[PDB]
Amino acid sequence: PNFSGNWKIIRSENFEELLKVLGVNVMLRKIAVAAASKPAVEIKQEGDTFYIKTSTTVRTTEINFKVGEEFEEQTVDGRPCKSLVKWESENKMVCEQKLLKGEGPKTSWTRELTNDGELILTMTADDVVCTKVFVRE
Ligand SMILES: CC1=C(/C=C/C(C)=C/C=C/C(C)=C/C=O)C(C)(C)CCC1
Ligand code: NA
Ligand code: NA
Ligand code: NA
Repeated sequence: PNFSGNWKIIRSENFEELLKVLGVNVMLRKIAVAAASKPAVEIKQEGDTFYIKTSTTVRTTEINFKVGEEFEEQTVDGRPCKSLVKWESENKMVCEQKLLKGEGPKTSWTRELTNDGELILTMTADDVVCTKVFVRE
């Protein structure tokens, strides 16, 4: 597959519930959920090397990783973590995350290119799964 491109959101589910289980107060959540409903995503992939930029009106993240190599990033709520991405299947990556400090919900994410040309991002905290679906811009 090639994830490379600019991606636009077409569906979001369960992002408020995800932030809820992470313990974000309703007021800050409200700012976040609205902004996260319109994220713009740029991916540059060369083989196992990835750059992913996710931009919203309230927060932008930029990560560089290589599939199979540990790296440091932040959880969806900004907590520093170490992460490892692997290919779960041909067009699907899964990232497992461990907090650098302290105790917290177990978090992960997955990104998959689907047969129809879309991209599915999932983000999980404990049991709660957020799904966001994108199409190329
Ligand atoms: C403003 C703000 C937040 C916003 C988070 C957002 C907007 C996350 C968007 C995530 C997306 C689009 C992920 C795609 O991979 C936090 C950190 C929850 C709480 C602190 C204040
Ligand atoms: Na990430
Ligand atoms: Na994020
Ligand atoms: Na999944």
